[PDB]
Amino acid sequence: SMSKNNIFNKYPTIIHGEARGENDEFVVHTRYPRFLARKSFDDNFTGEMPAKPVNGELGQIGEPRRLAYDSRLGLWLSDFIMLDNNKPKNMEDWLGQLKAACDRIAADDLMLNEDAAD
Amino acid sequence: MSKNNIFNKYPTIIHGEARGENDEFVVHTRYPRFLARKSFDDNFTGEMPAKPVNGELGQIGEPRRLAYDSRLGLWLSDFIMLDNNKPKNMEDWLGQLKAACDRIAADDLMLNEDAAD
Ligand SMILES: [Mg+2]
Repeated sequence: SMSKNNIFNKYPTIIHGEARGENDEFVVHTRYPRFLARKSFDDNFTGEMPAKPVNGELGQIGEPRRLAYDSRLGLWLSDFIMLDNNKPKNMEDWLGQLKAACDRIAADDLMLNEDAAD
Repeated sequence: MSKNNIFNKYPTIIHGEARGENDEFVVHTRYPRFLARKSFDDNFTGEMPAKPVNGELGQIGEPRRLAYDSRLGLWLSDFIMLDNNKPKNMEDWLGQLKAACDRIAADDLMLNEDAAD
């Protein structure tokens, strides 16, 4: 929806979520491609800002195979729900845009602890 | 329908924050599903209310937009409904939205308590 999308654009691009009773966290991406995702951490996760820029990978996990994002730094993005109803005209470009957004989300998450420290 | 079920995989109430904003956010993953902005009055205390949260829905600003006033300093605004269907009955839709907003406001009040305990 163009109307709905215009309302989405009045939101910050990356929203970090939490829920009572949950150790997993959450995310909302309000710019195209829009989605809601579960943000989870590996046991070894540090939360530290990395020297290199975030370069994750999109892939399939589990049985049945489901789309997941591996930040390669302990952060995972899962259970994606797309908030745009249009189907992407080109899939390869959609995967690239989704992966780039996930990399942005992971780096933004790493900024959370630093901000709290300062 | 199929997107609604993946919504069923999530907790009912999700509390959000964004870098650079003082306003907070909420995602309601049960019907009626939406994303909203959670804002606070200057004098908001966050101390648990003696009586149950009983907010009201109404219209604010010019042009008039739907907003929820918890009556305890918490506001929900800029509602983006995540269900595509239009409700058959509007006043029952408003009642369900209001009930979800009261639950969201009480859950937000519980956040501080949780951090203390
Ligand atoms: Mg497995």
